[PDB]
Amino acid sequence: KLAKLDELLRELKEGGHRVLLYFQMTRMIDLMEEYLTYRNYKYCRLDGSTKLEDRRDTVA
DNA sequence: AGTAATCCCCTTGGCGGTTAAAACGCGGGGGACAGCGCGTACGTGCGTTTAAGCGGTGCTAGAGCTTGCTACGACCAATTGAGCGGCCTCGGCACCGGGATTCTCCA
Repeated sequence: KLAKLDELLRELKEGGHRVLLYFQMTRMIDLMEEYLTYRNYKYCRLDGSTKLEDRRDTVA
């Protein structure tokens, strides 16, 4: 998945697309967040551990 | 019926500052501590006598155990209001300042 995601994210970013990724596991949000920091992608995160003001602002 | 995400809450950890409490220096005083002399008060030994300890005899109070039952507490279901959790407020206690009284110490 992460291989095919990395190809797809490259095709999308070269396309100028903007993307939402859904996870059933929040630990996969941690692992994915490492991969994103190890590449050029600016990103945001929401899950069930975030406080509500952080949800407000990250969506904004 | 199970296991994981979501979300509340409450505890731990960090950052800044501010200031009040801990640390540091130094003179001197007076209290700790070793030293001395005496004298009286406690340990010792003896002769005295006192009664604690032992072996023995006698009695009856009352500790200890069984029997019998009925009075009193355990248990349950229905009723209700006394007592708890939450919200409010105002008045008691603290906190400050300032002048008055007290206490301390060197003269």
